[PDB]
Amino acid sequence: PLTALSPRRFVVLLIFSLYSLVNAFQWIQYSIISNVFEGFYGVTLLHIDWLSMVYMLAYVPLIFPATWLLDTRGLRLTALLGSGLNCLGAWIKCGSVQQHLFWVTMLGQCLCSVAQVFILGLPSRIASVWFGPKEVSTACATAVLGNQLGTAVGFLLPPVLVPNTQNDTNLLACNISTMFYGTSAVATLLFILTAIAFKEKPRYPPSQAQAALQDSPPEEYSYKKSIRNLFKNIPFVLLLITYGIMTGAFYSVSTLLNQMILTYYEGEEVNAGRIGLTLVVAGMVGSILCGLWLDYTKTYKQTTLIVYILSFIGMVIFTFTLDLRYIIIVFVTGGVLGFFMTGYLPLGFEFAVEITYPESEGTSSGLLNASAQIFGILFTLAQGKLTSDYGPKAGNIFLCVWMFIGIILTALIKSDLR
Ligand SMILES: CC(C)CCC[C@@H](C)[C@H]1CC[C@H]2[C@@H]3CC=C4C[C@@H](OC(=O)CCC(=O)O)CC[C@]4(C)[C@H]3CC[C@]12C
Ligand SMILES: CC(C)CCC[C@@H](C)[C@H]1CC[C@H]2[C@@H]3CC=C4C[C@@H](OC(=O)CCC(=O)O)CC[C@]4(C)[C@H]3CC[C@]12C
Ligand SMILES: CC(C)CCC[C@@H](C)[C@H]1CC[C@H]2[C@@H]3CC=C4C[C@@H](OC(=O)CCC(=O)O)CC[C@]4(C)[C@H]3CC[C@]12C
Ligand SMILES: C[N+](C)(C)CCO
Repeated sequence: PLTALSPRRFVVLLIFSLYSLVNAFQWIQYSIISNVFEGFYGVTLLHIDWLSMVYMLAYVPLIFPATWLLDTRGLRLTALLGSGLNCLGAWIKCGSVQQHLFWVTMLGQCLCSVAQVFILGLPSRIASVWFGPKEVSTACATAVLGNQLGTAVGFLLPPVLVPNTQNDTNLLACNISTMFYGTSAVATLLFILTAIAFKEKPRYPPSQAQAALQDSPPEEYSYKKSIRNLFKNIPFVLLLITYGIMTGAFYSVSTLLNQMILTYYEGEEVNAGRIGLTLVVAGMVGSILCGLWLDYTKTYKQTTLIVYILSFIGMVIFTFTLDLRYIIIVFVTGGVLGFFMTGYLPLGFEFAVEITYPESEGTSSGLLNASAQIFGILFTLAQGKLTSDYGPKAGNIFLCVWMFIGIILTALIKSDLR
């Protein structure tokens, strides 16, 4: 048919990549300065850990209903839901700046968590709907890098924005209010932009395949049947477990970074945020490089196993170098660990998608993300308890053992797939 490329696609790609980014920020704003919020609200570190774990807890039950809603009602409703929920959560947080109003900020974080469910799976759908065959992969990569950059900014900003001033509660409240109001204003602007500009689909089909998909009549899809068939697929299950372990380890490290660093270095919250930013940026660079390598070679199993082993080595090095009382070595080890660990996620995701070619990409993506969230919750809880009881090294060694198990599982996966 007659297919054309619409300029609005770029706007559609930009606005999403922005508000998704904001969501990622709101995920890690509390954790990076978790000590400050713990002092302000008079709560335990477990409360701040739950502020991060609410995202993971909310994603798992709502992912598949969200997928059904996206399929039935289109892209515009999902985008509006995500942006509006993020803005509402930010506004709720804005009113939670008091020593006795932790539940209000928890409600706001829950709103942002529910928003996330409408955002994570949107990249591929937007790229297919609005971009031609050559630009689909680049658009999806940019969309995911948006969330990764949001996590990096969530690492970097809060430490600078909110200094640790427990002596002066009023100054702490003022700084927290400034951060919350800035985030809420950005979220409101992004929601307004999404409402004004975001559209269901371009007037022409971006690609011949998308044109055929539009022409093809809708077909009922049974998510339960697809999930059952996927679970019958043993290599897919193994890859799911390994990817979940890796992503949960990343989530736990991100959430507990402040607790680990503050144990050995005092008054280094800004440097903790910088270390998190270095981890995320090295992860993005490694993701790009590993994507190029896999596209050039297409060796799913070999590259996956090698990257898993290197990530385990980096995690062990970080574990046994954290307490050296030198922050530069912490920077370097965090950079290497982020490189290898985060560069793995796209590789494993593509391997899982290819392994389950007959099955829909949406179901496999949702299962992978749900496994990641579950492993993140488990690792966060266990590692936080271990760090509190015995010290960061215990939880780090626990993560090392889980990464070793993940390597063993990855090696077990049997597939000649390219
Ligand atoms: C609507 C969707 C997003 C689900 C919402 C779920 C949350 C509202 C729940 C899930 C788990 C809950 C947490 C589970 C465990 C704890 C530990 C609990 O700690 C104690 O009671 C002991 C505190 C101390 O050590 O003094 C305080 C509540 C809290 C943070 C809970 C707060 C509410 C949470 C985050
Ligand atoms: C990675 C390992 C460690 C955990 C894997 C757990 C999964 C098997 C769970 C996680 C989320 C679950 C889903 C969450 C919500 C729903 C919606 C629920 O919808 C209904 O009740 C109606 C379905 C219909 O219309 O038939 C059906 C089960 C399902 C797909 C669940 C099936 C089981 C899932 C995929
Ligand atoms: C796949 C899953 C089921 C494996 C789970 C294994 C855990 C139970 C292991 C992993 C890391 C272990 C911890 C690693 C290091 C330590 C420090 C150790 O410290 C000591 O008191 C002795 C050493 C010293 O003097 O420092 C006490 C045990 C503990 C908490 C270990 C307890 C057992 C842990 C949590
Ligand atoms: C996708 N994030 C890393 C932003 C949240 C995990 O729950």
